[PDB]
Amino acid sequence: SVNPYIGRSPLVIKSYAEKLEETIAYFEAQGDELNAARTRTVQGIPTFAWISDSATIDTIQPLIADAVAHQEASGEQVLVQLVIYNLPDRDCAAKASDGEFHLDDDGANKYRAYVDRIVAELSTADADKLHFSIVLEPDSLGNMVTNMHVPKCQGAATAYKEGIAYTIASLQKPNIDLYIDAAHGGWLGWNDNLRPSAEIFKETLDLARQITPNATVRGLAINVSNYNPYKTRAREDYTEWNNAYDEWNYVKTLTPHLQAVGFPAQFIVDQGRSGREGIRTEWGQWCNIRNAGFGIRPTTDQAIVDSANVDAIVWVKPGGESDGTSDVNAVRFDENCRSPASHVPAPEAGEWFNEFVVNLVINANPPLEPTYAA
Ligand SMILES: OC[C@H]1O[C@@H](O[C@H]2[C@H](O)[C@@H](O)[C@H](O)O[C@@H]2CO)[C@H](O)[C@@H](O)[C@@H]1O
Ligand SMILES: OC[C@H]1O[C@@H](O)[C@H](O)[C@@H](O)[C@@H]1O
Ligand SMILES: [Mg+2]
Ligand SMILES: [Mg+2]
Repeated sequence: SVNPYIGRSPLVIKSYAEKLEETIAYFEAQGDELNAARTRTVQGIPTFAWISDSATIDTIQPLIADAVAHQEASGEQVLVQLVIYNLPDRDCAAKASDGEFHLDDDGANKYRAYVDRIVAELSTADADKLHFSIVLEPDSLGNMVTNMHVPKCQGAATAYKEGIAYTIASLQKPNIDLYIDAAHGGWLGWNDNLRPSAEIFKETLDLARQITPNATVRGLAINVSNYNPYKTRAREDYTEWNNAYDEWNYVKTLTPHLQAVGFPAQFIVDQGRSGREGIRTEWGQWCNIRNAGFGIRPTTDQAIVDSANVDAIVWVKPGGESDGTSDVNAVRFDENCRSPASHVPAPEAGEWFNEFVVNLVINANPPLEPTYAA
């Protein structure tokens, strides 16, 4: 197994880049050409494409066709980055989940068929020309470590392991690298959470190997949709007694446990919203955190990454797509989205939050280099 990111060009998601035209127009109207140009830079930064429901499977083949055309035109080794996010009884510790599959409505079998539909799209002649990096199931297995007092999590534990195992077993190809989601330092980095986390990742991989005999994964994805810095400048008070107080330290502290159980210790790390620290009063604040900045841009450069266990810094959650609505009356209202640290008003989850992106640009660290036309 080799670092699939080296020499590869992660795919710019066209549908995401187009959304940033609104942000460019805002800055232009402010007479702010530097930030308009920084936003153009952001348009050229690769992000992950999320497959968070069955309908979104329809976007995969057009994405692939575009990717192949780009590979032909550019001569790059295109690396398509995807998130698979649709377990049955998804998000078991949340008051509400938008996940479309439910265990009491044939959800386990429906999830397998959803995976099978993804497999078909990733098995075309065009798909074979590309390489894929796929994050498996954010907000899943950490619940088995810390949320087993929750009835829905108790009832979903076996299904989460079996579901992810099927996804792993179904996506063994030379041109696909898989990263199991492993939450973030503030969730699983606490001393007593490290070993059970490593064990559950290994347990899930072992289940996968009972389906497809020599099945492997590349490793883990961390900080997905969160804000934790890679290397903290000013270590925050809420991290007290947690040795995973930034994501680089999460890697360093989790790695020995992975090694002990025989699970691959290679990581990709989301930094898309990690540029600004001191934006939260509690580690568990996650929804549209105000003044978040774009973080370290996607890179494999070891001068920045500074760990043999880290394949790449990546941008998984696409900045500007809302984490949830702030409207108390909304059918999908989540009270976390009115936390004292949240940016309000915020639109429905997934909808474009332009004011938030304006701030992501302004608060980026390192500052964004502008892209000016020739
Ligand atoms: O990390 C983003 C993810 O967080 C979920 O809440 C976590 C939280 O991140 C962690 O700090 C705390 O210890 O545990 C909770 C889960 O119990 C949140 O529920 C998700 O919506 C969000 O995507
Ligand atoms: O913004 C990226 C993704 O975030 C997830 O938390 C949401 O459930 C998806 O609807 C969205 O596509
Ligand atoms: Mg529903
Ligand atoms: Mg709008």
